[PDB]
Amino acid sequence: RYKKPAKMLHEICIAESGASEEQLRTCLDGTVPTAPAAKCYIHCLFDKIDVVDEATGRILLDRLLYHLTRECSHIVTPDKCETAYETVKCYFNAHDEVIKFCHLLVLE
Ligand SMILES: CCCCCCCCCCCCCCCC(=O)O
Repeated sequence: RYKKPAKMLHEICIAESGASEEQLRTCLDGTVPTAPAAKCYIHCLFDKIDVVDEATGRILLDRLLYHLTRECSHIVTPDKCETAYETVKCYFNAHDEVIKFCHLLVLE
């Protein structure tokens, strides 16, 4: 850990969402991927680590952790992929955080 579990997580979510490596690789400069399929990849990551609220569909950011946590953890849209994308946009606003998760999941 942490590299072995995250690689395991990346391969399943590429397959489920149907997002290309090119679409996800946009994260390398700190950008949160925007493809309709890459937004679903993010939902897949939250679903596999069990941080998607059964009752509301909101992302349980406090659980994910192990001032901004509260607002970003109450975002709910009619689309599961849009909900996950909007939550990441809200919470991981700094370029450095996106890059760190990008490297952990996406590179060898
Ligand atoms: C690259 C997408 C944008 C920002 C990142 C979104 C949050 C993804 C969270 C996945 C973290 C994986 C770490 C799991 C490690 C473990 O369980 O031991």
